[PDB]
Amino acid sequence: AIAQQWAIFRDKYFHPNGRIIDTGNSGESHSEGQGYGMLFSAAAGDQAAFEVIWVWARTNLQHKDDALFSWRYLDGHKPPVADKNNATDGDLLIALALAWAGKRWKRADYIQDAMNIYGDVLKLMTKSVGPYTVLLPGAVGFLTKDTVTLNLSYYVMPSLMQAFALTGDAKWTKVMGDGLQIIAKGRFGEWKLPPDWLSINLHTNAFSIAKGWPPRFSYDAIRVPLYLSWAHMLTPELLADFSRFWNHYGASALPGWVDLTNGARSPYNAPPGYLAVASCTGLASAELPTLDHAPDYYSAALTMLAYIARNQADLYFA
Repeated sequence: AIAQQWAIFRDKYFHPNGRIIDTGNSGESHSEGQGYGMLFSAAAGDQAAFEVIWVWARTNLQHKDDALFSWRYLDGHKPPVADKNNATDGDLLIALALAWAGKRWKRADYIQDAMNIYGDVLKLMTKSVGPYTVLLPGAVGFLTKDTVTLNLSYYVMPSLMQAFALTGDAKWTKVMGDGLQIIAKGRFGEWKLPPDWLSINLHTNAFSIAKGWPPRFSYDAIRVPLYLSWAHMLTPELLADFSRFWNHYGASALPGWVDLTNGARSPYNAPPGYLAVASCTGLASAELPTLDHAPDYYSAALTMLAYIARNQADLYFA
């Protein structure tokens, strides 16, 4: 149950000033982490926590000249938020959490906050690429005159759906629909999996695995099947492909990464958060792991996302 799992997450990673901090990377907070804290506390109904997590993120990470968020606060760096680059998944997670909080607690200011973020994602983080409108992963380091790099796991599909519900802007429909087209096509290797990082050539529209990171399905890409399932956008074709992958390795041996150019897998197995995702997307036979057994912060956050997607309590924020 979400409130009980949030209580475990909160005990481990929440601080009274509103910061979410991974105990194993104790000198930083991220926009994605504040977004998770806000999303989980909104889903669990913990308004006292939500309020301080949002105030901390707004005060320390939100930009002056737009509504997006600097990706990291680095303790002891002078100044602590020296890199102003954003991470679009953090922006979209924070916006979704504000939308949920504003609906459940009747707070029009939280709805306005969400709409300000969504407006700037649409304005600053979309680009026309070939026949598509794409969602950029951040302002710096992903777009050149020759190629665009996309992170398909930054298509936080329930957040894009919320943005359309709030605005009625048909461009959100185009971003989502082109995203599904890109995900269908940008799959690689013997398992036909999406990469952590995709490249589209701006002069030819050819798709490839992006240079600059190992050519893997791993810690980013494993969100993709989760967001597609959660948003009811996972096609039969794709569900069958993910199911074949999970069941080849089995619940006891899911890989932490798979190389999409040669099929090599990590020697070690994935954390329980991957099992949570697989259980929602075709693994035989699907109950969710609990956070008291989480080996690390990454796994705990991914497992919580799976609890929210499963929505056993059948809550809908409106």
